[PDB]
Amino acid sequence: LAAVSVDCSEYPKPACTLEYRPLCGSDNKTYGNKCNFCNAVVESNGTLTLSHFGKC
Repeated sequence: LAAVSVDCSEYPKPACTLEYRPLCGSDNKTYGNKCNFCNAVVESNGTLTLSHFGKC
């Protein structure tokens, strides 16, 4: 059933309303939203990507 990835080939967005609910990047950083996550991704050029949703 496990499927733990995301769909951020359109990020970065210019701004965001912090949701809260957290992830953990593959950069040794938790992310306070999808926004700071995927902004990390788009910067990464695909290499960060999601370790897992929720905090780390």
